[PDB]
Amino acid sequence: DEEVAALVVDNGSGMCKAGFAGDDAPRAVFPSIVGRPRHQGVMVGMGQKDSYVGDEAQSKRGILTLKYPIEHGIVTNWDDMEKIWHHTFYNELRVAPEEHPVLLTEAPLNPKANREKMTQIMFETFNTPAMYVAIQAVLSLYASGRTTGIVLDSGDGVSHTVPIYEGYALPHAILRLDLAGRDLTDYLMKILTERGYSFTTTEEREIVRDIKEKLCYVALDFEQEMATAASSSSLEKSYELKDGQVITIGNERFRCPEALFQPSFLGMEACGIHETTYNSIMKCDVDIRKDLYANTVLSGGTTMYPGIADRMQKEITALAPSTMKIKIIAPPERKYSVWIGGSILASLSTFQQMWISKQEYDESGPSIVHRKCF
Ligand SMILES: C=C1[C@@H](C)[C@H]2[C@H](Cc3ccccc3)NC(=O)[C@]23[C@H](OC(C)=O)/C=C/[C@@](C)(O)C(=O)[C@@H](C)C/C=C/[C@H]3[C@@H]1O
Ligand SMILES: Nc1ncnc2c1ncn2[C@@H]1O[C@H](COP(=O)(O)OP(=O)(O)OP(=O)(O)O)[C@@H](O)[C@H]1O
Ligand SMILES: [Ca+2]
Ligand SMILES: [Ca+2]
Repeated sequence: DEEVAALVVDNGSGMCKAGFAGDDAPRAVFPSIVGRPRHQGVMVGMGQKDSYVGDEAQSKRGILTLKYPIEHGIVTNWDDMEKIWHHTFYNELRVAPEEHPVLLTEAPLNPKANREKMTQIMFETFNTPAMYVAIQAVLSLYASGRTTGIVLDSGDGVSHTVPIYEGYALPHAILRLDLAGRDLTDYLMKILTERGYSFTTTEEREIVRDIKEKLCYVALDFEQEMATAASSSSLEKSYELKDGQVITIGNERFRCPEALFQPSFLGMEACGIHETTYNSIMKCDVDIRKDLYANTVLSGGTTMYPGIADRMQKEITALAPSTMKIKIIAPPERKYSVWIGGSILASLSTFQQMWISKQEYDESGPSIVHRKCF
């Protein structure tokens, strides 16, 4: 049916995912980074590379000063963001944007002007024939095969709880929590260095991430777990640096992600992801709360810790009404569920009328995004 393959671009704080609508996985996934040379160029006018994007900026981070154009889920540097999209189209996907409708993602509650800037860049710089900006949380719910539920999305720069009913999101019930994977990696660095090791440099942080994504987990009960670690040596695991040396980690394994439930460990006074989810549900209309409790979906890389689903189930229960059915959904590929939701949506029949056409943009201006998107 579809005359053209739509492109799906999920921009995140740490990783951007890109691909073609219709596919079940994104073709390209790389760091949302843009780097420039630390050292001044000796010659002028010889077209040498000035800016490095994604994996190439990573494979050369040593001689570059890196920038993250997306922080806390919000675009903060539009020149570099433009570079990431240019790189996505021409370097990763090898497509000409003017030949494809492009579906992009953004975080809820983001500045109005960013939504318009995105739309302007897509039409005036890349000349796309059509485009749309959708809320990440919503695509994740869709990828789970649901139109009803509350999504807890936790990435590298931010976390949001987004209540969704019969297909649409409830704007006023959406909550934002400035605590994500980035903060967790830094915290893991800290406590491990207190264990005796020494992780302070940027080159080190990189290995502390693998540890985190592979050795960390969410204890069902923090105190019992801490007790077991202080007496029993059964919760320790091994890890080897790039020097072949092996270093064992103990309670740090579950102490790191515990910050997700007790932000005070990071000096933050915000309430954990369980309380934030509850506060969102209670911000909803009592008539639908029951529905949300039974369809709490996990989305994003930081919700990948083993044991997080069962811990969430336990925490939410103690907060919800006794006779309130609680259920946590943890899709296996929730690391790319937002991209997958986009893939699905872009192919939907009732969604086609939603795309913002070049014609609509030409007649209504940037503000068209608010009417057709939000
Ligand atoms: C993926 C998104 C859009 C496709 C809408 C989607 C429903 C939909 C699906 C197919 C065809 C038409 C409409 N579910 C939503 O929450 C959206 C939908 O947006 C539109 C235009 O319906 C919802 C809008 C509101 C006002 O309810 C919002 O919550 C608003 C603040 C944020 C935007 C949400 C939209 C979301 O980004
Ligand atoms: N197995 C894992 N366990 C815990 N954390 C993980 C795991 N795998 C990846 N992460 C972390 O998830 C984060 C990346 O997730 P994701 O790509 O969803 O975020 P993002 O979209 O780039 O950023 P954001 O959505 O906050 O703007 C990183 O901190 C990564 O280290
Ligand atoms: Ca994201
Ligand atoms: Ca606290």
